[PDB]
Amino acid sequence: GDTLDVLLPLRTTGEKAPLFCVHPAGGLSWVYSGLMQHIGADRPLYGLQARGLADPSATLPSSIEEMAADYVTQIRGVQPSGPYHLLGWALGSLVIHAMATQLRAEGEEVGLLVNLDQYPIDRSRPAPESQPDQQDALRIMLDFVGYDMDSPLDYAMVADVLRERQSVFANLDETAITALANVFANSRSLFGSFAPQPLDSDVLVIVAEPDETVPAAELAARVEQWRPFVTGKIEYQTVRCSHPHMMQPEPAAEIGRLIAEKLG
Amino acid sequence: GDTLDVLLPLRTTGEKAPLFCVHPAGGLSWVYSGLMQHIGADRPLYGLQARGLADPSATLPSSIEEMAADYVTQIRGVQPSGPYHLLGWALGSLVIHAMATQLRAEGEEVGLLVNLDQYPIDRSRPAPESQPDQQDALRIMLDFVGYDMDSPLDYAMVADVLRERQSVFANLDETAITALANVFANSRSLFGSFAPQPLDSDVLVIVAEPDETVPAAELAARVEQWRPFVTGKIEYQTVRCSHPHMMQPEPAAEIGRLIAEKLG
Repeated sequence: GDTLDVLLPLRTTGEKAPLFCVHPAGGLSWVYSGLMQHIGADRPLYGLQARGLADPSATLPSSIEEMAADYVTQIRGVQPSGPYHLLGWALGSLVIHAMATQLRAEGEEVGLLVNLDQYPIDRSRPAPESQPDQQDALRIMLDFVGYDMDSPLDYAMVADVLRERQSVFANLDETAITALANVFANSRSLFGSFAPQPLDSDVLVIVAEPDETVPAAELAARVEQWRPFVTGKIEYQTVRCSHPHMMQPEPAAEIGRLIAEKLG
Repeated sequence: GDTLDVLLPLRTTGEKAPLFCVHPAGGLSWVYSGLMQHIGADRPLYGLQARGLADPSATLPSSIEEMAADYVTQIRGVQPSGPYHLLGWALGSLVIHAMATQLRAEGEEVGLLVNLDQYPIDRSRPAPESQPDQQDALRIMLDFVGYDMDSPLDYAMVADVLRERQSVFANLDETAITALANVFANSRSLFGSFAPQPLDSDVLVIVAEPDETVPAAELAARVEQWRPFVTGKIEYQTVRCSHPHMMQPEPAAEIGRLIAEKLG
């Protein structure tokens, strides 16, 4: 069916402008469903999913800018105008920045911008800390169908669990599994080539920080790493979880209610 | 077992200096077995394989410079002196370049440098054609056990063929198969951060060119792309195959005999 489409219709019904959510390195946006309960029931909600999944013969984007332009066209087949509201997670945030750059430069209004715990890259000697991690990409997948993390992940395992827990992932075959790994390999080469342009909007970073003994200033200083690319306001909010666990029910509820608060 | 260890003993017997072959992006060096028939039977042959295979708990190298230092120590525990003979294929070639500068700067003698169809990277907009391709990494594996290609590849298939055709790949589990995809993901983020230093040694490039209507000057011009990193001589030789097919019997015979000829 339409499991692996580039445009993922989580909820088309709705009066108010839609919120577009772009995938992490992994490339699937089904994980963003966890916001639906907490963002306005009058809000459409669209996932954006990597090329190379629905079609493994497809030439993957070779730049985040190319990827972003792909996704702007999709969200604009949904939304012709209005304030486009963007959410990303890890590489997604790198994508919505380019998109909002692209929209702003072409006269479109960019509204809400929500970045999920992703910070700028030294393309000099790229940090593994801030570069996409396969096990996290797996942990994000497992969380989507609520696997109990208290039991070194592998694709075959994540698959059967997904294949079983949600039967629109049944018929996700050994082809797709490799296209998942192929798409994720591309994410990392998209890190450390991408140089965000300055963005004249306000943005909202969700800081994933499970250590409550971490001083608040480091949370502001971490988020302020975006200052060469934002001349608007840089607002930030912390969920109490590690990077791959942000769509778990607690952070997803904190995140989703925070998205609604502003979109209202 | 010893299947996925960093130092792969393809042949330990031999009084003459050993040849060290570093893996492609895929990370496995078993494919270099196909030279054994054509390099002198008095020549040790060692494979160098990626960390994170034998142990998927390992922290991968974050730079080719670091990976190269890992492998230099490995090849130095085999040969402590003499002229160090390096072969690489795609990403491996980038790695033997780094090792060679690392040896040269510490007074070691570098001898034979054989680079298999890999050319330097624009780190600003890295070309996907000179970046490692997942399907190519799988075709390299299929070839190792001589799969007849006249039939969009997936990991689970490549593994079963390896599992059957060669029983030292039995017990190659779903963990390792993911560890392969994880190792290959690291390969591409290792491209485009690697800035080779100048190398005062002679290098020999094998140009993969399956199109014979291709003029000869363009093959010298292609190889000369290494000129900012080789102040010593740049010799080249063309096998009539594409990039992932370079260890098939025909090209492996040409390549192995060309290695012997020089080492004699």
